[PDB]
Amino acid sequence: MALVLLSFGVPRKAILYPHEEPSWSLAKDIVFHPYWMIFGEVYAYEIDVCANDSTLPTICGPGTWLTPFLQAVYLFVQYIIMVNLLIAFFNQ
Amino acid sequence: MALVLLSFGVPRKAILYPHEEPSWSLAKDIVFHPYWMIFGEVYAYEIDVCANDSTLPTICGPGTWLTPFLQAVYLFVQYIIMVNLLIAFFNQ
Ligand SMILES: CCCCCCCC/C=C/CCCCCCCC(=O)O[C@@H](COC(=O)CCCCCCCCCCCCCCC)COP(=O)([O-])OCC[N+](C)(C)C
Ligand SMILES: CCCCCCCC/C=C/CCCCCCCC(=O)O[C@@H](COC(=O)CCCCCCCCCCCCCCC)COP(=O)([O-])OCC[N+](C)(C)C
Ligand SMILES: CCCCCCCC/C=C/CCCCCCCC(=O)O[C@@H](COC(=O)CCCCCCCCCCCCCCC)COP(=O)([O-])OCC[N+](C)(C)C
Ligand SMILES: CCCCCCCC/C=C/CCCCCCCC(=O)O[C@@H](COC(=O)CCCCCCCCCCCCCCC)COP(=O)([O-])OCC[N+](C)(C)C
Ligand SMILES: CCCCCCCC/C=C\CCCCCCCC(=O)O[C@@H](COC(=O)CCCCCCCCCCCCCCC)COP(=O)([O-])OCC[N+](C)(C)C
Ligand SMILES: CCCCCCCC/C=C\CCCCCCCC(=O)O[C@@H](COC(=O)CCCCCCCCCCCCCCC)COP(=O)([O-])OCC[N+](C)(C)C
Ligand SMILES: C[C@@H]1CC[C@@]2(OC1)O[C@H]1C[C@H]3[C@@H]4CC=C5C[C@@H](OCCC(CO)CO)CC[C@]5(C)[C@H]4CC[C@]3(C)[C@H]1[C@@H]2C
Ligand SMILES: C[C@@H]1CC[C@@]2(OC1)O[C@H]1C[C@H]3[C@@H]4CC=C5C[C@@H](OCCC(CO)CO)CC[C@]5(C)[C@H]4CC[C@]3(C)[C@H]1[C@@H]2C
Ligand SMILES: [Ca+2]
Repeated sequence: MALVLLSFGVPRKAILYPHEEPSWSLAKDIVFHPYWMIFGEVYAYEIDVCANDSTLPTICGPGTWLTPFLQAVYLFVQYIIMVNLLIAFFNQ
Repeated sequence: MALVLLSFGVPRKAILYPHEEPSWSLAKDIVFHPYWMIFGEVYAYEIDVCANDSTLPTICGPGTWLTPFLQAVYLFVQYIIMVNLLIAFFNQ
């Protein structure tokens, strides 16, 4: 679940924030939102940053249409596979 | 879960956005919100678009009172039936 969390966070942070000098915020922002996503959050007005209903209308640019797909695959893997692998674990 | 997701998304998008020329956004918007709904999101200030507490006071019009019902049935089917069909699957 932390390999799935960087599989999504490193592309999401690269695809969306491409003018990043080296920083420690590149250590949070590849781990931060993909962790809270597991716990009910979706950041719905940050998915599809080029949409009109965006809290991030400045993150729009080349390649940012990939992140709704990455995140779709992410949460499917988190909730529908890995969280139910915990539940199944805790049951048995 | 993707038949339930278009069973809700195609009516929700037709009942609410009825002046739609053909577009590729009719390929996202019938699949987009009903997927994030599965993962904690409800879009609470977009249900009942004619309510006062609406992020969508312009989507109000004839027939939009149907979507709180469609969505009620949707999530009942997603969470309370299909997500617990996954959990039950992953257990056994
Ligand atoms: C292989 C296993 C099976 C996979 C299943 C299928 C996989 C998914 C298939 C989805 C169908 C294809 C959808 C995109 C179509 C083109 C979009 C487009 O042209 O523009 C869109 C751009 O926005 C995007 O391109 C973002 C990507 C869409 C969301 C991805 C799906 C995630 C949720 C669902 C995942 C599961 C759904 C389940 C399906 C029932 C919107 O239009 P625009 O105007 O260009 O943008 C606004 C910009 N503006 C404000 C500046 C104007
Ligand atoms: C499934 C049931 C639903 C319907 C199905 C029918 C599908 C028909 C779809 C057809 C796709 C083609 C339409 C888009 C091209 C036109 C231009 C366009 O909008 O470009 C967009 C590129 O966005 C994309 O390229 C979207 C993703 C393309 C793949 C579609 C899903 C593949 C099938 C599923 C499997 C995939 C894997 C999923 C995981 C397993 C960019 O537009 P924007 O984002 O608005 O950015 C604009 C702002 N900017 C200029 C600053 C950048
Ligand atoms: C067979 C199995 C049984 C199923 C169960 C029962 C089914 C549900 C039964 C529901 C009772 C009926 C409710 C609607 C009553 C009429 C509403 C009305 O006239 O006005 C309302 C309009 O808003 C709507 O019409 C939206 C529809 C109602 C919400 C849907 C319920 C979903 C959640 C519950 C689902 C779980 C139910 C749990 C039950 C305990 C509000 O007033 P207004 O002022 O017109 O609106 C503001 C507009 N204005 C700003 C322009 C003024
Ligand atoms: C359960 C316990 C709770 C209470 C029970 C008692 C129930 C009493 C209910 C009575 C309903 C009649 C009252 C409304 C009629 C007056 C006019 C009106 O306000 O119309 C509204 C339409 O809203 C509707 O038509 C509401 C939905 C009708 C069905 C109600 C549930 C049936 C029982 C459950 C089975 C259903 C299936 C459920 C799923 C299995 C329009 O108002 P608006 O929406 O604000 O939009 C107006 C704005 N506009 C002009 C721009 C358009
Ligand atoms: C059965 C289903 C199979 C489908 C599978 C998917 C196949 C299709 C895959 C990908 C479709 C690629 C085309 C969509 C982008 C067009 C829009 C665009 O250019 O947007 C932006 C840039 O976008 C880019 O710069 C993206 C460049 C192409 C893709 C880059 C690699 C990612 C895909 C890797 C492969 C992933 C494969 C995944 C396989 C699972 C900007 O828009 P513009 O128009 O350039 O200019 C601005 C707008 N204006 C001019 C109006 C002002
Ligand atoms: C035991 C329980 C069983 C109950 C079952 C449900 C039975 C009840 C069924 C239906 C209730 C229909 C009446 C409610 C709407 C009235 C308000 C209205 O007209 O709103 C708007 C339009 O609304 C429309 O154009 C809707 C037209 C009728 C319904 C269309 C088919 C959908 C239901 C299919 C059947 C579903 C069957 C589902 C069965 C599971 C506009 O408002 P107005 O008033 O036109 O004028 C403007 C407002 N003003 C004048 C104040 C300025
Ligand atoms: C197996 C896993 C693969 C992924 C991963 O773990 C192991 O690989 C690690 C490598 C790390 C980076 C290494 C070096 C730096 C330079 C630093 O520069 C300070 C500059 C300035 C600040 O202003 C000082 O003043 C910023 C941080 C950064 C980019 C790391 C970020 C986290 C990264 C990407 C880690 C990531 C979680
Ligand atoms: C069994 C399932 C039943 C539901 C469903 O899957 C199979 O049936 C599919 C039919 C698809 C539409 C067919 C043709 C077009 C025309 C196109 O026109 C470009 C216009 C312009 C852009 O501005 C060009 O420049 C836009 C897309 C649209 C409306 C499709 C959307 C997705 C739909 C609704 C699919 C939906 C998920
Ligand atoms: Ca939740």
